[PDB]
Amino acid sequence: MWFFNKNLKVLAPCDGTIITLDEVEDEVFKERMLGDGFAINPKSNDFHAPVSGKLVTAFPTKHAFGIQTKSGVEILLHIGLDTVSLDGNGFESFVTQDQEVNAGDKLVTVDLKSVAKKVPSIKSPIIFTNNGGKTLEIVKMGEVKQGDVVAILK
Repeated sequence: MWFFNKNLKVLAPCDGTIITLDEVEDEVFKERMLGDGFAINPKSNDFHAPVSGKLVTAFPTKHAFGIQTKSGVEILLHIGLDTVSLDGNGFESFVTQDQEVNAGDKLVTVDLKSVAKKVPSIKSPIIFTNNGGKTLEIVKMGEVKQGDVVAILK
């Protein structure tokens, strides 16, 4: 239900642990330069959409996915760290830019084992590049399953 307010539920795109941005080894992320949110220690390979919206941001390199909900708030899923460097290697995407997706849809499949050696970190950031409703009332931390609620942007 919705009563004088609508919130945004964010799911986990893979299996693993939700950790904080401060636990991310990258100035841009850990410092929240572009926005806030959290991260994930991918246990699984499949990364799924955290919400429903338009893949407004995608790339040939397949390492980062931008989804814009009907509300305009944009959330960015960014697999690991430095992954742009890989020129799309180990990534098998299933989406294209401008595509509309449903939360829990698969975005891509990452060769985590491979990628994990090539880059500084596979810890994957989830940031809201644009909100307004800029409050994460709750971020569920700890061990999660893909498709679990993990945060509320209320």
